[PDB]
Amino acid sequence: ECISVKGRIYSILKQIGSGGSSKVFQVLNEKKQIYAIKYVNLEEADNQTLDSYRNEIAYLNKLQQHSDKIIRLYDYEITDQYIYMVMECGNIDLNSWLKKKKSIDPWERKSYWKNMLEAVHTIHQHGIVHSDLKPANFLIVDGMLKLIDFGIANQMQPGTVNYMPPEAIKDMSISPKSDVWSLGCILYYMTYGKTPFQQIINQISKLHAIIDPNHEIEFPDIPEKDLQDVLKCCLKRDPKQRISIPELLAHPYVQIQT
Ligand SMILES: COCCNC(=O)/C=C/c1ccc(Nc2cc(N)c(C#N)c(N[C@]34C[C@H]5C[C@H](C[C@H](C5)C3)C4)n2)cc1OCC#N
Repeated sequence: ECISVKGRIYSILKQIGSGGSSKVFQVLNEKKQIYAIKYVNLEEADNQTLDSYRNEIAYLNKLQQHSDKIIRLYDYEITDQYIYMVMECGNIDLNSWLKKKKSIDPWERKSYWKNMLEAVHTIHQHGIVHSDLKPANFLIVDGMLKLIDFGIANQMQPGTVNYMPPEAIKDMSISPKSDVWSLGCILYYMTYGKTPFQQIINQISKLHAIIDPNHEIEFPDIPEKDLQDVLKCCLKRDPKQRISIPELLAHPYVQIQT
């Protein structure tokens, strides 16, 4: 019914998501303004997963000043029992938006890709690599994409291996380039309606398909030949050959309108 956070009451409307021991609510303040509270339950959690949330919050704070493409954290309260994070509510997560609309607008797609690049770039500058970027990681706030988390704390549902970079699958016997791949897979979805490996059902085969160069990824021709080069370059299996964020920010597809 009600939640306190640093001397401010918040009335719960609905629940949006749930995870290991966390919940994301949609709440109203006294002035009937809409927000989102991330609630975490610490009473049950390991010591190596308590400090994940500590890092998550610390970095979420650190990075407010540095970009408006990072989700806004208004205020937070943290004990040994719980965590409350007052954040933006927004309209919809990107994962739930790729499932709703079938035909994606080119102008809107570019705009989102810009946001994504900016947000990821910003975190890359402060030495963080979100080694697990999904569309679930982005929120829409009035036609503007915003990054929700840095993939330090555990992910929530309202789990796929699609966006996983080859080098990560190879790391069984991190680089900023790993996020470029994941971003590649996410822009692919926004272009060809699916991820570059969505059709493959078996997991051990799909992982092999990820690392196997002899598996060639299809790039069907598009009116935007610029978008095609981006993904092409984002999905290079060699992280040394893959395109960087700063290169992508200097790319025709981001910097030039039709
Ligand atoms: C079974 O049906 C449940 C789905 N309910 C909905 O209608 C919500 C979609 C939604 C989804 C997210 C959202 N905004 C936010 C705002 C935030 N500040 C955070 C955080 N942290 C967040 N995180 C999640 C919550 C759920 C689990 C995951 C993925 C996604 C849904 C976004 C993290 N989402 C606002 C949203 O819009 C609310 C409305 N109407």
